[PDB]
Amino acid sequence: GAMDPDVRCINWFESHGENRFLYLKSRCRNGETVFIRFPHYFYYVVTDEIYQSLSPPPFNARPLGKMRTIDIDETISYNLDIKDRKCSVADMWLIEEPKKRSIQNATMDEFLNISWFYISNGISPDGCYSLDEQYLTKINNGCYHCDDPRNCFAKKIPRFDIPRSYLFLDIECHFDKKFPSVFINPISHTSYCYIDLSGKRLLFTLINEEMLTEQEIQEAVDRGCLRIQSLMEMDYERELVLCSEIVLLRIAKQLLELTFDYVVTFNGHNFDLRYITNRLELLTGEKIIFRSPDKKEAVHLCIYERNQSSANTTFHVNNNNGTIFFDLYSFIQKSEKLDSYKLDSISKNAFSCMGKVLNRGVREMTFIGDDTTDAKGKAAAFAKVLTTGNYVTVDEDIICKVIRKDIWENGFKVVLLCPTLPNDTYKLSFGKDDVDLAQMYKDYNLNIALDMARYCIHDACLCQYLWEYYGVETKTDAGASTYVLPQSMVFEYRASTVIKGPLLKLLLETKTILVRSETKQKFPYEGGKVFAPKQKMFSNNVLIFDYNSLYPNVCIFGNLSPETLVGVVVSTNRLEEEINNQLLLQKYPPPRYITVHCEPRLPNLISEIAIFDRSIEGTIPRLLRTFLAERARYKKMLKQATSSTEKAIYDSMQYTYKIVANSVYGLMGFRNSALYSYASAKSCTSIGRRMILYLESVLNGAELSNGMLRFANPLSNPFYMDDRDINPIVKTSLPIDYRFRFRSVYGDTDSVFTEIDSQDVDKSIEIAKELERLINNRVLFNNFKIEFEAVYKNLIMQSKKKYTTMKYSASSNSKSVPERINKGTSETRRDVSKFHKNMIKTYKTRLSEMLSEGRMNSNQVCIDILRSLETDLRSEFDSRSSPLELFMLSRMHHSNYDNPNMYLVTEYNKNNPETIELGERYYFAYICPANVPWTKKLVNIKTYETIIDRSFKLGSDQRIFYEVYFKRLTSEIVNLLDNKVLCISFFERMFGSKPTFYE
Ligand SMILES: [Mn+2]
Ligand SMILES: [Mn+2]
Ligand SMILES: [Mn+2]
Ligand SMILES: [Mn+2]
Repeated sequence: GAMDPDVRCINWFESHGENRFLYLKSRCRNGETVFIRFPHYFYYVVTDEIYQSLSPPPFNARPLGKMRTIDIDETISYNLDIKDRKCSVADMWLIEEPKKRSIQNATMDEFLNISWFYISNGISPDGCYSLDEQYLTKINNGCYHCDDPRNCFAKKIPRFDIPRSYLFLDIECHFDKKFPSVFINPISHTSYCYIDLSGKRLLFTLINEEMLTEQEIQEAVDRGCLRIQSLMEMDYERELVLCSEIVLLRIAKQLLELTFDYVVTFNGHNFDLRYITNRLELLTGEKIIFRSPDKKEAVHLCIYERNQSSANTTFHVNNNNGTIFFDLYSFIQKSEKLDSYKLDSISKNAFSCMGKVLNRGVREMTFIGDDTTDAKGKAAAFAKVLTTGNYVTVDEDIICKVIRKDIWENGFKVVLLCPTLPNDTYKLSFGKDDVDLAQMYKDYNLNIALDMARYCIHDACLCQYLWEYYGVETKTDAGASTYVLPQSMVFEYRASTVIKGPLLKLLLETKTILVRSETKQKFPYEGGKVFAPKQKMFSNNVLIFDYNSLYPNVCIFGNLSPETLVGVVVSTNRLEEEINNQLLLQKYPPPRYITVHCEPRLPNLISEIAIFDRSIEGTIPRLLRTFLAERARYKKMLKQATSSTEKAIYDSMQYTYKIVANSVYGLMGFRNSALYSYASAKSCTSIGRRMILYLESVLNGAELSNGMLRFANPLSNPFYMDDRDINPIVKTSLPIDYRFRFRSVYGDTDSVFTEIDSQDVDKSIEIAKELERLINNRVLFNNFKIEFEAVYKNLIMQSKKKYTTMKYSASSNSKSVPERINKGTSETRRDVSKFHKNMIKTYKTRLSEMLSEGRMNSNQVCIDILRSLETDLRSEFDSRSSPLELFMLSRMHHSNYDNPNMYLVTEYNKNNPETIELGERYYFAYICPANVPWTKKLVNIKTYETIIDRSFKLGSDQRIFYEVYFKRLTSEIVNLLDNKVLCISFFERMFGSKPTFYE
């Protein structure tokens, strides 16, 4: 009977007919769901003078107050004759119109209608409300209409928790050589993971009958599977069902038309759903049909795309029913920087745990994980994935099937089909079930269909595991709140669009409108500035300091905004440059104005100087100031809340404010954007770069002796003269006996790395904490602060992208387990051989000791270690004492997509008693005839790849083709060195080739 008036908004969505509306989907405290319909309007902002003129009057209008409208067009000046920026004030009107309308000079045109709805009616997209039933009339069951949302939604109330419904799905399609085409290839499996409002999980997979033998189908039935002849006969409590492809497809249609809250896939929008839909249209006549919650609009499922050059394309479903069809692949690309976006990689990273060993031998290891073994509930997370996972990865390398599993709420005991090297502990990774599908389909029988079924249900459940892991639900709500957007639009729309809501709110609060009355000239701030460490290998510890949100703070410091730009003053020669500078300093003095040297915009200009008035806070800095404040709030709320549901909400809010803040720098240089300002963007780049150089200049050559830190330069504010004590000799609270010396070793857009002549990590942390304090209190100024993140022992670094170190964090002490940090790399188990590993490990240990002598050029180390390499290499090529075991490499056999490796294994099988079967792990080496001398040409090495089995003995008339292994080894060694010209000389002489340098 009676509707519950207490609702929590969870999505908003539009119909698009000639007769169009806005719809809300909300959830009551009980679990009932209320859809509410609102009439659509198109909003326009006009001046009072325009309002009064309007041909027929607008449907409705609310005044906005007086508002300053400002010309933000950017102009360069060749002298200091800079005209004031055009500014007018007028009473403004927000007008509502049911049909689109062209208004000759309407302002605020960039902002979205949906944003105006929320702002105007005073409605938060994710809020909870006690609806005033007085303003709702019913129209279907469950669906009401609201002509007056302002009054209906007048009583906002605190957040209550709600349950939600999910369908996670994945499908498998047949193929042999080409990528599956809908016209010829059938769907073989469809797997579903349904989460009910109760929390109950339902797993079911439909297998396509038509790809099995009548005898096999009956075997499946005999074994436990349900066979069905139509949609009508489907029992959803059966985990395995056999049916025709047409039935399977009809079942998909029925599920996809249901009003789940979320339908979640990994690349389902471009593949899985597209395929189901087209295949259905082919085999029967049928479409998949979504309907608005009042049944007024129906649409056929049609996947559409959205484009965004900086770059990628994303795919979206057009359902008008309130369901959020959400693709994890698209999302994980937008919101994470990763080397792989394959699902096995993303899962490997997300789901790992530490495994203590209980049994050994046979071909079966056994592990346990729990709170004792890794962290609190890291094993709980792993154990949830194990419910459906069938292959675990041991120690980054060993893929190996599960044989049995015991799962409880906090830990897992798992037994695995692998080799044996049993230490007390090992790392366990998850992800897919790895297979060769192409072969599975070629040989397809019942036991393979069931295998694929288990593989497929897991890829679906990975979507629910990753959805929990990335906190998508709460991020969606936080997004919707902060961006002033429907939940469904939060990760669909691009960054230039999501910033517009909070910008609009700011412009309204500051009674300001920004108008670009001109075509923007073309140029962004592209430059491609990438940063090279002073040396690669570090004997000493390295201290890591991060600026705090540098670019947000730079904009705040300089008050960088299109409308606070007084002007830009350019010069083509030094006379103009000097005259202009001396006039600049007279007419626009600090501290009210800041003047910023930028890279000049034209090639004939020798200087470009942007001048900003700091007296009246600019739009952009204030936007950022809000975002940092809001983030700060939520970080506190995060620590004061204790319910893990609440922790998640506040953690998301906090994240959302980080992201939107960091979007701003980019948006200032993106031409199609509401925050575009070439000068501001360039000035921001430039001020930040200067802050890096200032910090570096002060620390590079700095020493701590007695109680005093002797900064290497005076602590002068780099932009203008300052109240602060520039004295670089500074009292510290460290021990008098301490004597240390600092070197600026690397620095980038926001981070600075400082070598200290010391290996004692406990002291290094003591000192770095003091450095932090003095940098923040004496070196820096205004809103510029650094954190001391960590100490880096045994840094070996090529760039910020490729580096390896042990990391003692700021919490850390001398004797807690570091964090091994590897980045960018490609090797381990048979990618590289034991000869190589042993040689790299020695040449590192010899080289780190060489840097602790202090006696070196770049060259005296470089000459010394390359003499050593020749001597060891020529020695092994002569003596040949090293076993073949040291030169063996491994590889998995599999079918094509690789091509010469099938020829390698085929011919081995075709010529030898043993067979290397199609998922076996086989060994090989680079072997050549003994009568080949030191070779500096090269061929396709693939000819000297030689399968080494148990009965292989090295010919009396063969040798290990040492050159292959040597060339690879000295490549890795010269990339540790610093003298480049000496290394290239060596490598052309020894190998007749020019080396790689990871740049
Ligand atoms: Mn898939
Ligand atoms: Mn799959
Ligand atoms: Mn930090
Ligand atoms: Mn066989």
